[PDB]
Amino acid sequence: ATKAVCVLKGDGPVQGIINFEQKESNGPVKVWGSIKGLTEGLHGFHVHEFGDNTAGCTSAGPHFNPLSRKHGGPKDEERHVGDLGNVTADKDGVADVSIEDSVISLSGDHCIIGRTLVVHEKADDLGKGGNEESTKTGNAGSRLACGVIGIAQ
Amino acid sequence: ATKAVCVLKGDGPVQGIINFEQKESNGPVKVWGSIKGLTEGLHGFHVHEFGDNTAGCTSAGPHFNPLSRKHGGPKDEERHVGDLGNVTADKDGVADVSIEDSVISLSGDHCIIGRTLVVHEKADDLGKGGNEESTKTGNAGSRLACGVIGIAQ
Ligand SMILES: *Sc1ccccc1C(=O)Nc1ccccc1
Ligand SMILES: *Sc1ccccc1C(=O)Nc1ccccc1
Ligand SMILES: [Zn+2]
Ligand SMILES: [Zn+2]
Ligand SMILES: [Zn+2]
Ligand SMILES: [Zn+2]
Repeated sequence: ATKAVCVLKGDGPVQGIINFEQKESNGPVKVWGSIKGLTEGLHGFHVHEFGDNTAGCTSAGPHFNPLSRKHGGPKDEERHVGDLGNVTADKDGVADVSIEDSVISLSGDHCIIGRTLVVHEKADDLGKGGNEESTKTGNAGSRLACGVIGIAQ
Repeated sequence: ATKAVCVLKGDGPVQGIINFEQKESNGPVKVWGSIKGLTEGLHGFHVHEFGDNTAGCTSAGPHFNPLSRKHGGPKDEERHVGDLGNVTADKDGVADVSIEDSVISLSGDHCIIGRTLVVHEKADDLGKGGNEESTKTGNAGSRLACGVIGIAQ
């Protein structure tokens, strides 16, 4: 199995820890952890292309999209590799993350190691927002916290 | 060419930006950037195995050593892949980093993307300290700052 991890930090209250595990080469990736300091509701959750946090989350670039598709939700055929949908924060501002995804990987060209995980201010509309931006970014607003996805033991 | 980047953060503030560039997979990696907030002199400079900064630099694990060798300096045949020697801070506490290394890579099993770059409190003795620890860690003392090495544009 391969494992990865990411510490989410930003300029404000949002912080988190996210773990990734992939038992088989080309098998699904389990994503789990916790994010706090969020407003209650849905928050866009994306792998962005660059693991460049030199200017914070703004240096991370666009959604990780090695297969040149439009933006969608994780259960859509038409999605970016980095489109992990939304995490859900409760009224305490805590998101307990538990995702299984078949498109991201921890090896090869769908590999997300060395890229940036970002949690957003607003909900990702999953390409169903009714404007042009919806099928590019999902209209998820500001980047509240991010980190580089690293190899874990 | 492949490019990578790392933001080093640690108390001081010890803060740095380190860039990596490799023109072909068979080529050396150019490592350049700046680290500030250091004491004047030599500071050990290592790629540690895990890109895990969940508990700060301590979670990064040992020196990246995929070939099961002893610790050395960068110009030694007997070294860890992660053994980048020392950076040098001036009397303003600034290390201007300029290294070319032939052993680290931005691809393959010597790949350092997704691992942790660490700058240390003391000088790396490069395996020439005269105790057992010298040929494992180089006696470079505490981890001052670190970050996960990410893919850059
Ligand atoms: S997982 C990963 C993360 C960042 C850069 C490269 C990789 C990677 O595993 N790439 C591979 C491509 C082709 C064959 C093996 C590995
Ligand atoms: S470059 C990289 C970054 C993060 C995880 C894995 C890799 C990688 O490509 N590793 C390889 C090991 C052995 C053979 C090919 C690739
Ligand atoms: Zn995003
Ligand atoms: Zn997207
Ligand atoms: Zn070290
Ligand atoms: Zn070493």
